[PDB]
Amino acid sequence: ARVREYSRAELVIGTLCRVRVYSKRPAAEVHAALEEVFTLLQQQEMVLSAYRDDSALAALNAQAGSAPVVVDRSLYALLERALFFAEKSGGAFNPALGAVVKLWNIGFDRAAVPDPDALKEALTRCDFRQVHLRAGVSVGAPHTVQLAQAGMQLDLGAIAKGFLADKIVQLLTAHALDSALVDLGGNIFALGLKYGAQRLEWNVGIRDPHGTGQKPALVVSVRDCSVVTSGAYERFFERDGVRYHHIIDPVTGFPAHTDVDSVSIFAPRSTDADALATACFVLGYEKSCALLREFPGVDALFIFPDKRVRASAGIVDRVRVLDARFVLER
Ligand SMILES: Cc1cc2nc3c(=O)[nH]c(=O)nc-3n(C[C@H](O)[C@H](O)[C@H](O)COP(=O)(O)OP(=O)(O)OC[C@H]3O[C@@H](n4cnc5c(N)ncnc54)[C@H](O)[C@@H]3O)c2cc1C
Ligand SMILES: [Mg+2]
Ligand SMILES: [Mg+2]
Ligand code: NA
Ligand code: NA
Repeated sequence: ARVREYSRAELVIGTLCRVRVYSKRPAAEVHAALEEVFTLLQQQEMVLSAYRDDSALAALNAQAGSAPVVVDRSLYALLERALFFAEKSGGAFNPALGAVVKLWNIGFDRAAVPDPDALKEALTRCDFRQVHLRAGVSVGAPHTVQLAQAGMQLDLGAIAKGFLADKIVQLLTAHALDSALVDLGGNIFALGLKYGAQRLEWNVGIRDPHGTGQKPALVVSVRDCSVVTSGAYERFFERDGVRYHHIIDPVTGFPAHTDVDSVSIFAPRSTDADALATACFVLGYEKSCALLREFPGVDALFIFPDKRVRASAGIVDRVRVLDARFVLER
């Protein structure tokens, strides 16, 4: 049996999603797996999306301040993990920030900053501790979510791509695949090893925060690892000489003012890397380092505005600088 390399990519969940596979299985088996990957992404866009009016999440948000809503086990599990990271990060990551994000989401569309009293009012409706998850213990008991605070809105944008990458890895493994690179709008999962007959680590690129996105500034060699990066210049608009990016500091209600240009988290679960990258960007370097000591199975790489790069002990020897303007501190 010969090794063959496959890739497929589609526009879905508002971005470019690509999966690359190396396999010795019959091509028809790989094709079926990839068909299912992209069907999964279409289906889950309709479960998780905060943009669409017809999503499961949109329906849940429509019931804020009312009775508990039945959800599938998968959505319940994601919400549980999101609330876990909200608690651990002191709300730096907050999955109930929809009231505020929606004010800034219309700002992006109109290139305009939201009113101050409006933002202050919005922040009163973002207490994630008022998201109540309950699941009975008996056979076939339903999973439920209640949004106790009137007007509160879930927004899972900062954890959903991680969740989907993990679901895709589980699907690929179910199809007896063990070598893939999953890339959901830059949210990466490196499954197994690639092929050169030699097996090699995947070389995951991390962009210049101010780059045009084309070329990586750095590459990191990894196996069985997610790599997720949060940065200011990922998504922003400008008004009167000021840049407003998409990652909100829940204390201020404004885009976070932080001491790093990007943070990349390396974790065995992409769900976790995705939530932590957002939290760490909001928290800044020193507080991120404190948070990450609570997760010894995770590594991190910080790119500072002065182009210094600091990486934790578990990955620093795996980092190669490609753009010599950047310096890896050792
Ligand atoms: C199912 C799904 C469907 C999507 N559909 C569309 C679409 O139709 N059109 C489109 O343009 N984009 C779409 N997106 C992308 C969407 O805009 C997300 O906001 C984006 O994936 C997050 O970008 P990020 O990973 O770089 O940053 P992250 O840092 O991982 O997430 C930032 C996002 O999380 C929210 N957020 C901001 N601050 C915080 C905070 N402190 N804590 C927690 N959350 C915060 C906001 O939604 C923000 O956009 C979709 C994403 C998903 C997951
Ligand atoms: Mg994130
Ligand atoms: Mg993300
Ligand atoms: Na209010
Ligand atoms: Na800050």
